[PDB]
Amino acid sequence: MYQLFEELGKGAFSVVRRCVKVLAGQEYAAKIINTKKLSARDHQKLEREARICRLLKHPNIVRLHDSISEEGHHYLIFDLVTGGELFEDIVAREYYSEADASHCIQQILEAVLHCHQMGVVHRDLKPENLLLASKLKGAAVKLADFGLAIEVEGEQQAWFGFAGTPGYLSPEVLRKDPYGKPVDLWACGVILYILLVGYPPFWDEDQHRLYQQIKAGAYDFPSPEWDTVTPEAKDLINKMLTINPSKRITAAEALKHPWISHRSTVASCMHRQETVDCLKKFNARRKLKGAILTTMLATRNFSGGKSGGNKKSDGVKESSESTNTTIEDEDTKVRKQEIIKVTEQLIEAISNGDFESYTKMCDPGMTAFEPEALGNLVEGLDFHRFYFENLWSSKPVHTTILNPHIHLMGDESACIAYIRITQYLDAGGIPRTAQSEETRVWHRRDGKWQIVHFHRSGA
Amino acid sequence: MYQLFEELGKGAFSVVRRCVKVLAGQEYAAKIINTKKLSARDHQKLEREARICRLLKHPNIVRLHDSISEEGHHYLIFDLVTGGELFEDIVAREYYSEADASHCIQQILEAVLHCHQMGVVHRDLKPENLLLASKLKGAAVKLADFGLAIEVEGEQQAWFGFAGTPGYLSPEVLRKDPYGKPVDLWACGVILYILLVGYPPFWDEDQHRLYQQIKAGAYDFPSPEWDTVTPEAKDLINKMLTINPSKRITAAEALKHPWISHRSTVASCMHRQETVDCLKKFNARRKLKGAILTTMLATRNFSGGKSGGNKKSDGVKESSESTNTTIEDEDTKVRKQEIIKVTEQLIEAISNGDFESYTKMCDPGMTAFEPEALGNLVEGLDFHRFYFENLWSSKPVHTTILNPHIHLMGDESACIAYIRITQYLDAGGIPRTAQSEETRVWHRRDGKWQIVHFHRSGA
Repeated sequence: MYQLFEELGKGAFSVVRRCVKVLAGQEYAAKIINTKKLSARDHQKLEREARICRLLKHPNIVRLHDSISEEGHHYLIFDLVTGGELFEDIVAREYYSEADASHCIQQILEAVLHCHQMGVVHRDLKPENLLLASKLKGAAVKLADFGLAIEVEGEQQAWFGFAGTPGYLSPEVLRKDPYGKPVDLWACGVILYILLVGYPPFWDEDQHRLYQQIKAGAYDFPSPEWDTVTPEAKDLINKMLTINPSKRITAAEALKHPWISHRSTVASCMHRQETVDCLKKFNARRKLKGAILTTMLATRNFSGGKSGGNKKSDGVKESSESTNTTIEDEDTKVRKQEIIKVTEQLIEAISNGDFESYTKMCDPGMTAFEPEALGNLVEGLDFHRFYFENLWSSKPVHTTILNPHIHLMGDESACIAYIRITQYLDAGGIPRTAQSEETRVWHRRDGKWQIVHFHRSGA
Repeated sequence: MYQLFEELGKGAFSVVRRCVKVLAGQEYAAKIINTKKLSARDHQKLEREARICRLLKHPNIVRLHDSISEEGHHYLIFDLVTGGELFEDIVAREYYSEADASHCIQQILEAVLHCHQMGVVHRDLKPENLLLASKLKGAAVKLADFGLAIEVEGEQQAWFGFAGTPGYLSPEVLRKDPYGKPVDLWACGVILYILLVGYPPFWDEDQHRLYQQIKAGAYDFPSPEWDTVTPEAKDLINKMLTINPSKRITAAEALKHPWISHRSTVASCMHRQETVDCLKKFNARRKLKGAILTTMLATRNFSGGKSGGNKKSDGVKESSESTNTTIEDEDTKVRKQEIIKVTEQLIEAISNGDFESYTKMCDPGMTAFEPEALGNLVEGLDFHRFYFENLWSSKPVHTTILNPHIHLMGDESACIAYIRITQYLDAGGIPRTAQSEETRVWHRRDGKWQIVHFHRSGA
C-alpha cells in the first residue's frame, strides 16, 4: 500500500519515516512501531492511540489517515508536516520576542483545548511533540505523537498510570493522585517557561530531588534574564505551574489571558538573544540523551578545533608535456581513417547527385570558396543546389584523389586537403580530364562530422 | 633536529612515528613518550631504557640512534623497520608451516641470546615486539621496544618488580620469586605455541584464574590441531614452558634444539591453514583491547534481512541545465576576436617580410594550397621562405580584408575565410590592385594559435 522513504525522527520503540501511498501519489509520515519490543499492554494500547488520533481534527494537530498491523510491526500513518521542531526553528530565526513565544503557546493551547473538549489528555507534552507544518515563513505549530494519550470521562479524575517525561511531570502524577486534564496545563507552563528563557524550571541530576522540586513548585525567575520579561508572562506561568490541579488555569482560561489575547499591548517585542543562545544548548543536550547513541564516545568537546594538515599547498614540481586525452566512448579506431570515411561519402554523394545526403554532411551555415563563385565567399547550400539539380541529375565520370593530408585539431575538429582529378566526356567524347585542389574543414557536432567550410581551386 | 611524519603504532604512554633527521636526510622511528603521564619512577627508568638500547647491537634487534628530553616529552630515536608485525604478516602469506615458524623463533631466540649475553632481560616479550625489517620477501624479524627491560648482574636473580603482560608472565614473577633471564624463555614458549596453532596456551576472563593456570603450567595440546604438529615442536614448547626456571631451557640451548638446528629434517612442511585462520582472530582481539586515541566499535548483525539499495537523484530529464530561460545567448564571448588578432598579426608579419614571426604562428608541418605551388600541395615553411627572402625584404603596399567569416570548432580549433585585396605599384606605378580568396585553419597547440593549413586562390 505504501512506499517508505527517508527517516524523519525516532523514539525508543518507533521511527518515523516519510512515505508515499502507492495508488494515491500522496505523501505521509509513517510511525513504525516495533511491536516485538513492546509490553503486551503497550501493544494493546495502540488501539487506544489509533482511536484518539482519528477523533482529533484540528488545524494545530497532525491527523491520522490509516493504521495497519503486520506480524512484527504496527503502522500509524499521519499527515506529513515538514518544518521540523518548533524549538530547532526558534534558534535559526533572526528575531525572537515574547510576542513570538505568545503566538507559539496560543497555538499549543488551542490544540490542547481541542483535545480536552474531545475527552483526550496528552500526558506527555514536551518540545519533541511541537512540530512546524512546513518550512514556509509563519508555518503553524502542530502537535504530533499521542502515544501516551488517554481518554477521560467528562471531568472525572482517575489513576491512569505513572507515565510522562521527568521534567514535564505534574505534581499530582508524582503524588500518585487521581488526575486528568490539568496535567497537560502543567506541562504547558514548563514549555512556556523554556520558550521565554531557554532553560527548564525544574532540573536535577538526581531524579528523586527533581520530583521533590516539582511537587514543591520550587521554580524561580532569576535575574538578569527574567528582569526584562513582562509581569503578565510571569503571571501566566504562575497560573499554570500551580501545585493544586483544582486551582490550575484551564486551556480555555489560558487562552483568554491578556499575554495571549491582548498580545499586541501586553507581550514584549524585544529580541531575546540570550534565550536563543540557551535554547541551542538545551536543544543539543536533548539530542545526546536517549536509549540508543549514534556517536561512539558521549564526552566530546562539541566546539572542535582546527588540526594540522587541514590545507596543503605544494610547490611547482618540475613536469613534462601532459596532453589530457579523453577516455574513448566507442570501438577503438583511426580518427584519420574516420575523416577519410566521411570524405569518401561526401565525394560519392556529390557524384551521385544526391543533395539529400550532401545536406546532412554539411553545416547549414557552410562557408565556401570555389571558382563557381567567381572569387566570392558563399554561405549555405543554396548555391550548390543549382549544380545538384541541373548538371548532376549523367555520363560516365571517374574521380581520383591524390596526396591526401589530414590535420587533426582535437576530438571535434579536423581538416583534409587533397587533389581531385576528374575524368569525364564532353559532348561526343573525346575523353577529358580536369584538376582541382580541394580543402575540407570538418567539425563534429552532436556526434556527426559536418563541413563548416571548404575551398576549391582551378575547377 | 627531526621532522615527524606519519604514526606507525602506539602504547598507553607512547606513540611511534616515522621521522626524518633534518640535516642528515635519513629516516628513523621516533618513540615519543609523554613524560607528564608517567610516574616519577618510570620517567627516571627511561635512563635505563636508553642505556639498554644503545648497548644492543644485533641484526634481529632494532637499535637506538638518539635520546632527547624536552619539558613534557622524551624522544627515543631508533632504526626504522617498515614490515610491520610478524603476526599480521603471517596471516597475509600464501603458505605457513612449522618450518616457517621455526625460522621465526630462531630469529627471536638469536636476539634474546644476545640480550642475555649483554646482561639485558626484556621481561615483556609479546607479539607486538616482533616486527619485520621491511616489506621485501623474507625480511628479518626484529625485536622492537625494551621499555620494560632490566639490567642483571651475571646469573644473579632479583626481585625487579611485578611487570609484564598477563598472558606471557612467568610463574616466578607471579609467585613473587627473584628472577632473571629465564622469564624471557617462558614468554618465547608462549609465542612459539601461538605461532603453531594461532591461540595462546593460557587464557581466562578472570585474571586470578589465569595466573593460577600459569603457575600450574596447565596448558595442553588438544586434537585435532596438535595432531599434525611434530613431537619435536611439542618437546621444545615443553622445555620452555617449564615451571621451575632453574630447569627451563636457555636461549643458547633452545637454538641447538633439533626443531630449530635440524629444521630441514625435523620441522613439518605442511601448510597450517587453521593456524592462519585462528591467528587472524587473535590479531583482531589484540587491536580492540587497549588504546588511548578514540577507536570505532562494530554493531552485531540483525536477524533475517532488511531491504535496501543505492539511491540516484531524480528529475525532469537524465541531466539538468538551470532554470527554463528563453533559448538565447545567455553570456557573450571574444574568441572570434582572438582569431582576428592572430590573423592580423599574420598579415602584418607577411607584409613586413618578418619570417621569424611568421614561423612562430605556423605549424612546422603546415599544409598549403596556393597559386605559387601550381596546383600542388606544399608542406612546411621552406616554400614561402623564398618569398620572404627575395620579394618582401619593398614599395608602398596596402592590404584590405573583406567579408571575414570565422568558424569556431571547439576550444582548440578555428577556421577563418576572407577576401584579400592588395594595392601596390608595378615598376614605375601605375597603381595596381589584386584579389585573392584566402582560408586559414588555426589550431591552438600548447596555448598558442598555429596555422595547420591554408588555401589561397587567384594570386
